[PDB]
Amino acid sequence: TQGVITWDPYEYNAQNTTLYTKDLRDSFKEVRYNIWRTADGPESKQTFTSQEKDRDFALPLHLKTFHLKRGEFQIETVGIKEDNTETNLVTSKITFQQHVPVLMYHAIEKFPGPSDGDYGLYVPPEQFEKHMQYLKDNGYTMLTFERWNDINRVNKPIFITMDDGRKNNMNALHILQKLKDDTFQPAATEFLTANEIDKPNRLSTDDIKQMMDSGIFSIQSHTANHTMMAHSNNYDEELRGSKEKIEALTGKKVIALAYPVGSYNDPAVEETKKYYEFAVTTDHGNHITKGMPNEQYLIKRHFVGPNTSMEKFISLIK
Ligand SMILES: [Zn+2]
Repeated sequence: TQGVITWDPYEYNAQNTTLYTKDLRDSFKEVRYNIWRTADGPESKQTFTSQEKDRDFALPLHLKTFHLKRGEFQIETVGIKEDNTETNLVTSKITFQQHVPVLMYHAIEKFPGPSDGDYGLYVPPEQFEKHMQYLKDNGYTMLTFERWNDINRVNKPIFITMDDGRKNNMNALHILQKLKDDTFQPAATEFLTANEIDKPNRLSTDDIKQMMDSGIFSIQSHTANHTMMAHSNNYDEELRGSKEKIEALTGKKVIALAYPVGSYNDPAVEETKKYYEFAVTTDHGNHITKGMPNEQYLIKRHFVGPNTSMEKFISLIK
């Protein structure tokens, strides 16, 4: 209950910092740091002692000691005076941002086409189950934006997203429901294009109530009319109106957007910012929180489709 823990600024992808303890009224000869990874968690713990003083008990921390695993780390400090008595100083948290892949699916059906959409949109149910089982077999934690803050608090975080709200997405629910067990708790996000709800080949209101009632799905916005936002300025109908339509259906808060076609620019982000906490793109790559401005409205996603080999799929979620 005494003092405060500070550290040296680092960049998002850095592996090292020097953290030091400050503002103690009593005078100490050394400080002991008890540090552990929130995910692993307290049972895994490592102690480092800074006999180093004059420089506020600086400690050079490098993730190599933690095997370069990343995320949130907890720090407990205890001060040892000239008399060898011990005093509990303060608890802190330091975070080293972790990469999170976000997979973009669309239809979970065998291609019947052309019909609705191109072949690239249609992952057969068997392929999708193989992906989901792989995440089950390799200890992935599936997250949605209600749990955004946990990416640095869990092992192997991953977001599984689906765009458009196509009716064959109920096959995805069943696939997830059947893999649901005491060990594996699945979560996914569905982005509805609002004005297509209860249209042919789109999820029904009952479809959504079911997906919502399983505890697996987060229901979010895909715009009202699958509009390309960089080329539109009807923000009100497409951003705000879409959100309120879904919200009036679900009864749950809508906080995330997925730009149709991946189309966006600065004015559309500034307008998205007014109505959403997160927005997701089709920009290729993993997501990392780098500290960039508005970066939570430009989240990078991976395209997964019928021609995605398992080997490549695996390379994506590495
Ligand atoms: Zn779409």
